[PDB]
Amino acid sequence: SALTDLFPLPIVQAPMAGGVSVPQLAAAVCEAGGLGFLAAGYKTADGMYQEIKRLRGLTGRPFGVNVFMPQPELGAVEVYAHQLAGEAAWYETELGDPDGGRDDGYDAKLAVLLDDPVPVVSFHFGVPDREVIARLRRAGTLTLVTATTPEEARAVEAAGADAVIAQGVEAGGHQGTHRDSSEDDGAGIGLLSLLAQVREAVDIPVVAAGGIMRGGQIAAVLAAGADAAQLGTAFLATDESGAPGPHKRALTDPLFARTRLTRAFTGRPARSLVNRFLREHGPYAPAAYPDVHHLTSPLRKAAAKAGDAQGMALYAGQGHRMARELPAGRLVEVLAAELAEARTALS
Amino acid sequence: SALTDLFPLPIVQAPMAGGVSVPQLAAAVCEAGGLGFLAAGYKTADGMYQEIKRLRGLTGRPFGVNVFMPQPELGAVEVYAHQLAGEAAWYETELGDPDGGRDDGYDAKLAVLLDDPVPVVSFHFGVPDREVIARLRRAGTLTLVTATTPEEARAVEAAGADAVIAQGVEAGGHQGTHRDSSEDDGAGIGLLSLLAQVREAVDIPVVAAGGIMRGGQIAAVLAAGADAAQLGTAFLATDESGAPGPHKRALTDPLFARTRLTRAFTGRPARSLVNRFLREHGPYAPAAYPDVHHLTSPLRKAAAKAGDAQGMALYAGQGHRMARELPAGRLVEVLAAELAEARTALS
Ligand SMILES: Cc1cc2nc3c(=O)[nH]c(=O)nc-3n(C[C@H](O)[C@H](O)[C@H](O)COP(=O)(O)O)c2cc1C
Ligand SMILES: Cc1cc2nc3c(=O)[nH]c(=O)nc-3n(C[C@H](O)[C@H](O)[C@H](O)COP(=O)(O)O)c2cc1C
Repeated sequence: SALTDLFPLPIVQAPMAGGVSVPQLAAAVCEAGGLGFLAAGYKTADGMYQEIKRLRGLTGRPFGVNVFMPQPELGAVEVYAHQLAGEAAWYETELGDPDGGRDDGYDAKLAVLLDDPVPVVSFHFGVPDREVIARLRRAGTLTLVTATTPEEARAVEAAGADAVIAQGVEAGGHQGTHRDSSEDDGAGIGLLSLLAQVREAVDIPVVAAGGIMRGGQIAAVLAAGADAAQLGTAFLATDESGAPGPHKRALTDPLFARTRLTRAFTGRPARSLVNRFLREHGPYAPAAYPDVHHLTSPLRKAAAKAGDAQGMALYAGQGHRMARELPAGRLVEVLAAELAEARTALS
Repeated sequence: SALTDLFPLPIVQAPMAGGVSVPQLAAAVCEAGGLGFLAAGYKTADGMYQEIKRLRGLTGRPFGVNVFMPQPELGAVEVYAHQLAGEAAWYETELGDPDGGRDDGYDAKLAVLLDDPVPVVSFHFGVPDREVIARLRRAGTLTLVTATTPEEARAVEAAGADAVIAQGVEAGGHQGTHRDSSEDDGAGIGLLSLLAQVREAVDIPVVAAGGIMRGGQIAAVLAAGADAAQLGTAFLATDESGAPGPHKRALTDPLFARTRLTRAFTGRPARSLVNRFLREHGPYAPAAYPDVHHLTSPLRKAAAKAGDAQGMALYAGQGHRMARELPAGRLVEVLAAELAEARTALS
């Protein structure tokens, strides 16, 4: 409730890196009664700060900022790089440096978030030290962390976080596993099942994420114990979304009818529409994040520049085909109406 | 509604072959207001008939009977059989004949179901010819068919079935795919997402299946458009369930903390608790059903006889750890109370 008391509708716009969730998206969601989110992933502490300032100028409503947890360091990357030689030659460029930073400006970003507190902060790819959570709490910032299993959820709670984001296997983008291993492959838990398990494993509020595209699904997760629903793909296709045109188009394109979890683009499991890049490199992508992400960055930028969807990281949840293209503000009101209608029906 | 009008509670006990859903289980579910189910899979038309008679003597309430669709015929089986040589030697037996029937007494079973109509009949592993559905309808029998994608659901509707069972990836036992192929691997759709897609693809009632263990999850699927919820694993652990003791125990045993889809036991994707047999033969199991099932039958019977869970097909959904051991009748009333409580909360 401490979370749901911040905004009127149980709808959260998921932070989406790669220039997807720009300030204008968050603002439209915020102004419509939902919780807009900025994505600090892959940006510099300064870049993130500029968006925060920008957004404050667009809305006075509560919003969130998401940060990536630093990843532990460490021949597999060399082999994969070799297999990408053809991609480099084709897009006429060179692979990025796989040994770049792995902290993603964590320290600097926390410094910014503590020096000028924002309403909400979420973390992905792990759990912050409980000291980070305590300091943010004292600053008046609510904290959220993603969990993909009841065990990870317990870790989130034990750290003192205000709420846990239960991200099911249907979710688009990166799976928020706290540690990536070949064992996670084929072990993903369906949201409806994960939510029930998490709801019984912890006592803190739960935000449900994964495949939510309609108001009735929001009603569904609330009925199963969630305090709110977090939607990424549904907002990815809205007008304020900064996602590339080829990306927004792929979502409802019959030729991109299926999605699959893959490490091809970044070295960590992420759900993307199946395309050429995924089919050819998916089976061989090693578990090396963010090493692989650095490596393929030039390839993806080149592909995007050319408008070639077959070479881009088309992150999307299993509900992508139900995506709707319209202002984010209108999407929220539509979702709200569907929610109301579903509530009424269930009574 | 034609379906939900047959019984008071939106709860369906999934048919479970292998001696799991015996007449006493179905009866307890029926008498508690739900829809009990008998499983005709792997049985003879006569065997199925005896259970039908038995059940009628235990309850006058509506119940269902499930039948397997005949599978198309067709060196991979020879290789797998070779890899099982050690299992045969250990359990001191011989592998079964992989070239046994593939129809599973379909014709004879339909003859029985048409000569002495039952309230409900469901089909698994495909869609019956529309003539079979029409004749059963004329006999006064409602028909259900499982679908794992919006496309399969459309096929179910086009065939004239009364309702489609949307079985999500979390479901225990066999995935009801109409055709099995290596491509289905890693393509499973989370129930919450599948349900929304199916609800919008067809106009007939939808029965949601997969990972449902609590009343709140039943409320969740109803809110998302389902007319009822079908539960297998939840009833697998009840006292009336005929599942082996080692099987019921594994469900909540920490040593069997995870489930995975595998072809190891039958040649078709089925979700089972991870065990020795699965770890060793899963990666090599070919797509050959029911050939592989015939082949491993002696191995599984021997394992069950010895009470060795590591060599049994421990079918179970991702919610297995939430299984409760008590009379099926009491489980239904508990689920009903949880459902009511969830409805109230959502209002
Ligand atoms: C475009 C793409 C980018 C994403 N980027 C982030 C991110 O930067 N940080 C994060 O915590 N989650 C990210 N997510 C995951 C979302 O938080 C959420 O779990 C997911 O979008 C839920 O599924 P649908 O996408 O709602 O099915 C991303 C998802 C997609 C769709
Ligand atoms: C013990 C085991 C045996 C099953 N046998 C059958 C069967 O014979 N016919 C059928 O249509 N479905 C069968 N199912 C699948 C169920 O119809 C249902 O989809 C599944 O149980 C739903 O998941 P939970 O098991 O509810 O998570 C079986 C499932 C399990 C648990």
